[PDB]
Amino acid sequence: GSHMSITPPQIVSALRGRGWKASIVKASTMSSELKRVDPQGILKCVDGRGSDNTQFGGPKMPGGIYAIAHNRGVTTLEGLKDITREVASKGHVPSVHGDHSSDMLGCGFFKLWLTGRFDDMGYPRPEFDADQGALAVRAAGGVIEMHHGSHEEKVVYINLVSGMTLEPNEHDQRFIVDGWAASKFGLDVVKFLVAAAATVEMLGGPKKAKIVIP
Ligand SMILES: [Zn+2]
Repeated sequence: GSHMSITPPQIVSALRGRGWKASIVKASTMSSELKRVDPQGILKCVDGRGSDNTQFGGPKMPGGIYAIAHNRGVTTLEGLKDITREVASKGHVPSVHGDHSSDMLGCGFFKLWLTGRFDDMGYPRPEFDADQGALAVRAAGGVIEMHHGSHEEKVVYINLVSGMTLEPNEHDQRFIVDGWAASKFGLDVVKFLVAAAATVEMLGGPKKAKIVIP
């Protein structure tokens, strides 16, 4: 794994510097919501909408496992399958998702990645489309989740409490980003967080974040 080379205060700084409203929240005040990660839960997208998921308690990352492929510059189906098997071996059920309105293009993160919206940040675009990616994840043993309804996120949670997560609430929506999970998968954490912040921004999400720490 890789370590957390950026402090919560710096994260807050960075965000406010991109025009965000941000602050640090102590895990003890969210005691009732922070859930110990359940290994049978799918590692899924930050998306705040309801879905047909029945595998709760997994880590939250942009586009599900796509965040990992994205951060590492992995752009092929074979590489994506390797990541799917890697995730499953490291304690989480790998997933990606789509929705009813746009099918497999229903994951805003992937659509941004596929459409070159990360070009400016120097990211190699995927070399496959949303349909091919979803099917490759499934074929490699992962899950394809399906959301519904519209995006109504009121805030962004950047959870830095390792081994814990927050769950979606379709009636009082929020984006959830498990930053510690990036360390677990040895990702460039700073890059992972900037990418997550950018995703909210480009999707016109709320630029209000709460950084959760022990
Ligand atoms: Zn998504």
